[PDB]
Amino acid sequence: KKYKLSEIHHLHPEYVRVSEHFKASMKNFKIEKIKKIENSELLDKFTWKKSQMKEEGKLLFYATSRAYVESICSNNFDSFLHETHENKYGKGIYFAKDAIYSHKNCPYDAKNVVMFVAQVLVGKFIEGNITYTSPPPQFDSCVDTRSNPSVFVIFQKDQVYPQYVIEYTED
Repeated sequence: KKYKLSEIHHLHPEYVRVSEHFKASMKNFKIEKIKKIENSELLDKFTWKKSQMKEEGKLLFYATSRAYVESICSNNFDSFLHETHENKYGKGIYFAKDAIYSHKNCPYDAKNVVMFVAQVLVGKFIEGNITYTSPPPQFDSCVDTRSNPSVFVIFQKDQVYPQYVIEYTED
């Protein structure tokens, strides 16, 4: 097993911060649990890539089925296996600035949905294009818009570290 998941108590400061970030857009919802992911092999790849890119992680959202938790936590997000978003901005993994975007676009029954939070290295971004299977040269990600970027399309696993899994329900 490549990873460990650990529940964070709801009064721990790390839970509070993750919850505030989620609730910034997820108004009508309560958090049932937050677990932190540790996977040293994924973390080491991400740390190296961050240094290479000259970038800092940003926490972005990714809604999926509970069925994929073990796979993502051990092997990272995979465009082919995982991605449900329509190809609007390129054939990569679609991360959201706002949790509600990932929530409302997820195709799974609410009883199956979990919200990942991932550290993502976005680097230099450009508007995406449906014909892109990688960003243009000198860009590291694609977006919906450069002036209000709210979806980030990532084409390499080492730009991502799965960090938290959030279980939530309507409230």
